[PDB]
Amino acid sequence: GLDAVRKRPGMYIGDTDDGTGLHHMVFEVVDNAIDEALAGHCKEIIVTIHADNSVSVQDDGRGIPTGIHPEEGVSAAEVIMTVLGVGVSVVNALSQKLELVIQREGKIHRQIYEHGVPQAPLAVTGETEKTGTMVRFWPSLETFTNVTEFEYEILAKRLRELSFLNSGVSIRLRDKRDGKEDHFHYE
Ligand SMILES: CCNC(=O)Nc1cc(Nc2cccc(C)c2)c(C(=O)Nc2cccc(C)c2)cn1
Repeated sequence: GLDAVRKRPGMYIGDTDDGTGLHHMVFEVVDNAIDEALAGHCKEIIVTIHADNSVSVQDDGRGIPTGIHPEEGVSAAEVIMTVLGVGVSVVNALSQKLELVIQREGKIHRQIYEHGVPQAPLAVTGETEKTGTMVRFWPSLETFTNVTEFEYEILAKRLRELSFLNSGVSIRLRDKRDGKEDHFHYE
C-alpha cells in the first residue's frame, strides 16, 4: 500500500524532479493543521525549515488522537499516518524519516516512521500543559531529484495565501538555514 506510493510517487505527490512534489509534501501536512483551524481549534501554525533537510509543521490545536484500538493494538495516530488533497500518509510513504509528536490530555506522544513503516509503537515521552500536533519529515532522496531542498519562497507564497484564505489563522514561516522569519495573518 505504501509500496504503491513509492513505486509511482509522481502520481500521488506531483513531479519529483523539479521541486513541485517536494513542496506539495509540506502543503499536505499544512492542510491538516488548516482543517483544525477551520474546525475552531487551532490559532497558530508554525512551519520551520530546518538545517538538516527537514521541515516541521507545528499547530496549537487539540492534537491528533492518540487512543489505542484494544483488539488491534494500533493507535489512531498510526492509522492516520499509514493508511490511504492526497493525505499525510502519502508524505510518510515518501519520507526517509517522519516524526510525529502530539501534545494532548497533558501528555506528549511520539512516533517515528521510516518510509512510512513505524519503528516502534506510539509512546509517551513526557508531560505538557499545551495541546497540538507537530510533524517533521525528511524527504526520501530515492524519490526526489534535482530539487531535494526546501525553498523559502515557494512555501512563503503558499502560506501567505492560506492565511488570507483562512482569516484569523496565524501562520509563521521560519528558516533555520539563515534566520529568515515571516508571519502571515489577515483581518
Ligand atoms: C501538523 C499537522 N496538523 C494536524 O494534523 N492537526 C490535526 C489533525 C487532526 N486530525 C486528523 C488528522 C488527519 C486525518 C484525520 C482524519 C484527522 C486533529 C484532530 O482531529 N484532533 C482531534 C479532534 C477531535 C477529537 C480528538 C480526540 C482529536 C487535530 N490536529
